[PDB]
Amino acid sequence: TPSASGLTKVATVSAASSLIGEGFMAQCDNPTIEGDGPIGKTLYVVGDFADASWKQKPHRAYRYVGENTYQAVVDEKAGAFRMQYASKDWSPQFTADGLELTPGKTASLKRGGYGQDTAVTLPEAGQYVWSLKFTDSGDPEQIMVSKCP
Repeated sequence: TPSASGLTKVATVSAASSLIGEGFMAQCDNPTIEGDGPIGKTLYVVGDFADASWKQKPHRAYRYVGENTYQAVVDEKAGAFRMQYASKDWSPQFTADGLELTPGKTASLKRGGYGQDTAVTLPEAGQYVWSLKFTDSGDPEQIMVSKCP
């Protein structure tokens, strides 16, 4: 349990008069501070099924989660869609061999830019957030993704 000792007002950096605020946290987006994530590393995801747009915005091409975790918001079509993750300099990629990811399911983090595509059954179009934690020594690796309406 988080409990509540004596915290109510949030500390503001430098200065920012905030009289009104929107429930941004309700969009399923946790605070991503500078942590121990993969620095100097960019991730590229390409979807192919109904659209095949292969779009990857730079502003969200690589988000650092302050907790040895990686996050990247992606927008794809609805109803059976396959996607793959890979870098430009043949760096650590993602390959879901016979994984078949589902809304709110964890995916196996493998390697190789020529494996099996991950198909997700989502009858609703939109962008989902991929949250995954990576090991420090380079042994264990798990991925998790869910859809937020």
